[PDB]
Amino acid sequence: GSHEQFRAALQLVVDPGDPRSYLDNFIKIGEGSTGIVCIATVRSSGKLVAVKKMDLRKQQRRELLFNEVVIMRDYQHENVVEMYNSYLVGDELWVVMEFLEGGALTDIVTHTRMNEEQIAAVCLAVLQALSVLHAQGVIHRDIKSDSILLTHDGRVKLSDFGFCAQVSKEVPRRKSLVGTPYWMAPELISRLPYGPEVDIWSLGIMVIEMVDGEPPYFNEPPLKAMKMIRDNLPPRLKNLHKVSPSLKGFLDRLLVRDPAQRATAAELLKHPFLAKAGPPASIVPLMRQNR
Ligand SMILES: CCNc1nc2ccc(C#CC(C)(C)O)cc2n1-c1ncnc(N)n1
Repeated sequence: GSHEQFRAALQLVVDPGDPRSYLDNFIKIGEGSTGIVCIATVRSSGKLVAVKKMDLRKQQRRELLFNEVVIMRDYQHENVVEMYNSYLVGDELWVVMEFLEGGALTDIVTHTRMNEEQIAAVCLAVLQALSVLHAQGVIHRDIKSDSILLTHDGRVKLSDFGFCAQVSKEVPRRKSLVGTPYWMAPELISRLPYGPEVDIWSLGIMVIEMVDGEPPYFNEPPLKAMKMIRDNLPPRLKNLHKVSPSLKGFLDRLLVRDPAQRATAAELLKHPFLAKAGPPASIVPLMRQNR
């Protein structure tokens, strides 16, 4: 009944029907937290959408599938990927969403060197999303360059809420070992009760990606890296001398070991470093087709 129960539960939240009957010409474009992502054409209108597809039978933790469709149900923000609908297709949960044509930030940080104007623009956008998400008690729990998608004109959206979690008065903190190792907050690796603060640390690591091209310890096996994150001082930038005093001071508010001292998203929105933030157009030349 285990499988049948998850199906029936999903059936009670997803939209009715088989979306395959309304979509043409599927093209696989990626792989996320809990399933693959494809784009396709909405036949009636000619518009392109993306679809995340999560097989119930290939999950380590099936209850994660509730995250996008329960926690993130009809969530709307200029810096969050817009989801349209969800469906149950055989054993797969499908989430139909807008197509972000600029791809992911990962492709940018692995192939180019962002300037601080571009870095600030990305941070500002993510912090705006996080302040609102955190205000509602949602923790993303997998902030990294992979989770950042871009429009053609350089606007930035937070993506892949497959691992997100809800806190509340009754569940003030989460405890589960969730994330991507190199980006994990120290308190989360130490298996202490944690909150929204973990997203702030992870953003700090994403800043290190934007500067160094990869998170710290990236060439170590993941378990060793987590041990190193857990036990050592905050990671240093390899290219510290290429970073302005403003960027450093900003980053120093993020990579704080003690989560109680770590700046919050709302606090960070006031940081002087973000005044440097360029417009959406500044990001454009970094994209693959433009470089
Ligand atoms: C870089 C490949 N594209 C891609 N990978 C994804 C993984 C997870 C989610 C995701 C997710 C949710 C928001 C359902 O949690 C979305 C992904 N996308 C992508 N690419 C272009 N447009 C769109 N919309 N998505």
